[PDB]
This record gives sequence, structure tokens and C-alpha cells, in this order.
Amino acid sequence: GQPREPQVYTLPPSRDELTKNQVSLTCLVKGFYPSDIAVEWESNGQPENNYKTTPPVLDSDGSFFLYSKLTVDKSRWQQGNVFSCSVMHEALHNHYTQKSLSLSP
Amino acid sequence: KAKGQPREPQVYTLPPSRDELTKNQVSLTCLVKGFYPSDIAVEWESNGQPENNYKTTPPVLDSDGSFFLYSKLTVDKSRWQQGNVFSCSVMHEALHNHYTQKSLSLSP
Repeated sequence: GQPREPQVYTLPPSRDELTKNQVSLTCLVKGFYPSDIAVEWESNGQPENNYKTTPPVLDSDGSFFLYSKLTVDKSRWQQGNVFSCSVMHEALHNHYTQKSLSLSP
Repeated sequence: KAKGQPREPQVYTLPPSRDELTKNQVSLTCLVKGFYPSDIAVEWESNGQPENNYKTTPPVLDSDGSFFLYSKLTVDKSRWQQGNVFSCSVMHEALHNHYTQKSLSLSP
């Protein structure tokens, strides 16, 4: 079992969820091995409060994946705040990698 | 905010991240959240027939006492780019007919 680096992808809220007062921001972390991993969410250099992460799940190729869900007030999403998903894993070159997510360009 | 009562799942489909379009296969995501109790089944289908390459996470207890999970369907990028419609089906006791289905496809 060779170590494999996680691939990190951020997903904005579904348009159907945009009708609610709170929305979900998703971080997909896939293709990693071994399963030991840490995931955090932040915004404006401060960690977020309301997020949960699934346990790692074995994928069809023998690597693992997981999802982390951050819940925020829709107003914070629409005001263009940038949210970031940070991942720590032994296979990453610097043991750390981050991806951002925002409504703004 | 009383916990412990049956709650209907909310089912949301999410397309691949733009960054994943650099790969030969992409991930189609189904977020199922706000449900209670935790017993639930999820399946993906297209062209009516079931899909092969998908995996679902176990349910996770959320901050409000309900559960959520994600299901990931992996498809060749070309199938996604051609506009094929994929559907996430969910079975749970709190849903009308104990079932709901939500589609996902590339907007033209």
C-alpha cells in the first residue's frame, strides 16, 4: 500500500438549497492513502464553527475519500466571503493543502 | 429544536468541481441531509438502469441532532459533458412513499 496524495475539490451549495436560510459548502477529498487525515474549514484566517466531516470511505480503486460539510448563513455566502478547506495528510508534499470557495470571482 | 423526531431528508445534487474537469473521470455528488432516524438507502441510476461506480458514506450525526451523508458517483468525463442525466434515489421512512429522486446534469 503506497501512500497516495489527496485530491481536494470544493463544491458550492446546490441551487435548490439556496432557498434556505443556511447553506452547505462541501469539500470532497479523494484518492488518499492511508486513511489518517484531518480537515478544517476557515474564513478570513479564522476557523469556522459549524462543520462536520464523514469518516474516510474505501473507494473502488483501494484509496479513500471523504466529504466535509460546512454550514453557513446564506447571507455570508451571498456577501462574497471566501471559505477554505484545509487538509493535512502524510502523502501531501508539505503535509498540507488548501482549496477555496466563494460566490465572488 | 427538539431532537429525536422523524425528519424528512433533503436531497441535493452537486456537479463536479471545476477543478476536477482536469481529470478523465468526474465525481457527481448527492448530499442527503437533515434526516432522522439514521436508517437510509441511496442508489444512483441513469437511463433508468442503475449505475455501477458509486459509494455512499455512512450517516454522520450533525450539529442539530439530525443525520447527513454523501453519495459519490464516478463517471467518465465525456458522459458528463454530453448532457446525460443522472439520478440519486433515496429511501427513508419520513419521505412520501418512502422514496424520492433528484436528477443531475450539465446545464447547456
